[PDB]
Amino acid sequence: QVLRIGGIFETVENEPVNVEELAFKFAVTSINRNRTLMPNTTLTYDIQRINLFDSFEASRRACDQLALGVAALFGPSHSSSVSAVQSICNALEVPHIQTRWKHPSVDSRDLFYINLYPDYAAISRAVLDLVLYYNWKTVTVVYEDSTGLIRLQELIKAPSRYNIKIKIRQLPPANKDAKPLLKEMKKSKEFYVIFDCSHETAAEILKQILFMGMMTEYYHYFFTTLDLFALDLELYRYSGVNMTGFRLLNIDNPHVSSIIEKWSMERLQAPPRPETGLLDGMMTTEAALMYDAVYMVAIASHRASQLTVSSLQCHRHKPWRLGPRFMNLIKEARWDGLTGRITFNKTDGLRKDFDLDIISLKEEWKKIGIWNSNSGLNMTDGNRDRSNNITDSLANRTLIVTTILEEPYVMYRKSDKPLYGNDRFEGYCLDLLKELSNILGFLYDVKLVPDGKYGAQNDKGEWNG
Amino acid sequence: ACDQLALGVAALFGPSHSSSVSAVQSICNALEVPHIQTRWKHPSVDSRDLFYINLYPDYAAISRAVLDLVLYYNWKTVTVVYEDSTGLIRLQELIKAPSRYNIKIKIRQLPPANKDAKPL
Repeated sequence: QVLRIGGIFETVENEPVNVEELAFKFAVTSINRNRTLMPNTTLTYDIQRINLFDSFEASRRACDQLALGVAALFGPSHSSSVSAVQSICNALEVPHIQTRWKHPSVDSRDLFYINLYPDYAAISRAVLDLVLYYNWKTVTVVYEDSTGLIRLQELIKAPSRYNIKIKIRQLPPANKDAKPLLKEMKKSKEFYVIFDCSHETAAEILKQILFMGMMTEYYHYFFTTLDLFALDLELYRYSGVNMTGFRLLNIDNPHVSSIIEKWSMERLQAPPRPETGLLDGMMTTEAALMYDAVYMVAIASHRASQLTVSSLQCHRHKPWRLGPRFMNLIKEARWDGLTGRITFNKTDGLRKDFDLDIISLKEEWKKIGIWNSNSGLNMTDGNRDRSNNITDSLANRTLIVTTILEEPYVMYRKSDKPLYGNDRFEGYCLDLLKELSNILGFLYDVKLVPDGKYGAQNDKGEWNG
Repeated sequence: ACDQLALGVAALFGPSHSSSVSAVQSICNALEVPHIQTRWKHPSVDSRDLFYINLYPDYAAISRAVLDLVLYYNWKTVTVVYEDSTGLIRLQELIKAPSRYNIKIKIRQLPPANKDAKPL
């Protein structure tokens, strides 16, 4: 016998389609190849493509699919349709699998609504733990959407029991609105900034800020994005940049590698796809967790009995027998995925026991610690803590030096020819620069003070010079 | 909704809860018929709908009103308490204000059990 699985995706159709359809096909083909899971049954599916929005058409497709009947449904990807989809699934006792976060049903939790993605409050206490490890009492966080506070709510509660002070900013829709805000960031000196935003924005956010050039060793940057590899990788700065973030995609266990590079070679064999800046060929979180959900379907399937096709109406309310048994057996589904260890609490279908590996840039990578739900911040690596005889990053910065005219420290050289460059002067200071550069390599150029004084107060509380 | 459509009316009132309001809007704009909403509904931030009739006051207006009052009374040290993260969607910009100014703002949260809020 064969198994029927149905999936509907709502996406714009005026560019090449979403890639998770291809990932789903790859997963089902791969499990069809392997007979070590289930030899007497092979997965079969009908794929349906519809334009996004217009949840009425989604209801029509749901009726068409239940006319055939399957064991689970994938999609839709918009919150509007999924409400009615879960309502009808509860009406017909059909368990539903989803691969994207939606607004949680706190008024009444549906028994049939199963999602595999780390929670926003999960990221919230994870970032609580990491900021407490870094012991900083002044940080600035900024988001772009009303759901970002759902990710950073416990950071908002942090002052209620700590001495932390928070500087929260908001990003208005469109990528042209960050230009004023970064100017105010110039006006007010802060170095501890958090960008709580989707990964699709992070590429051009980094591009813009490097266009201004605010990444220096003065600044420490952290993103709420759970994948740093997928983002554009231009950060090979010899100026020193503090970049930190999460990682959930496993890279070790060379079987996992074989999976990731077979995906990477199957992506490139197709004609190139234009992108916004994100590197194409490496795993994305949504498709990886969808792959894990396909394997959830498989592990649910091998213990289930033979499939029985059913004919029903979306306007009818007669339950179908096997829905409860697949729901119950899926409730105790346990496996190890690309995102890591998967299990479900016995009170909800939300994913649990999440893996969050912090990863930082220093190879212009390294293990520091992990976080897990059954404990706190597991500090795995204590770091090797290198110290160098000469501490400079290959001397790739022009030092800004401001000076004034005073004998014998600074004076014009005795010559009758026009003066140019950084050698229009001489003195003890220029010496100090030359031996410091020789002993500790670094670049600099001379600038004159526009004021012409050392600096003093004016009774206004503002210094000068 | 199907029963009302079969019966035939000019418009639909409610429901109070937005969970059913989303579906009501789905059917109503399926055949493009006006529907009026009673209170706040989460705006469609991916698609545009011209059938959105909400008479509930805007979050932006009340937020700018309260920032106006707090700036008028000119208190430089204030605190704010909110029932949950859902609360902050009304007062985004009150706590954005110390960007242009220097208000020392303090933030705390109400638990789901408000009958015993004596600790906080």
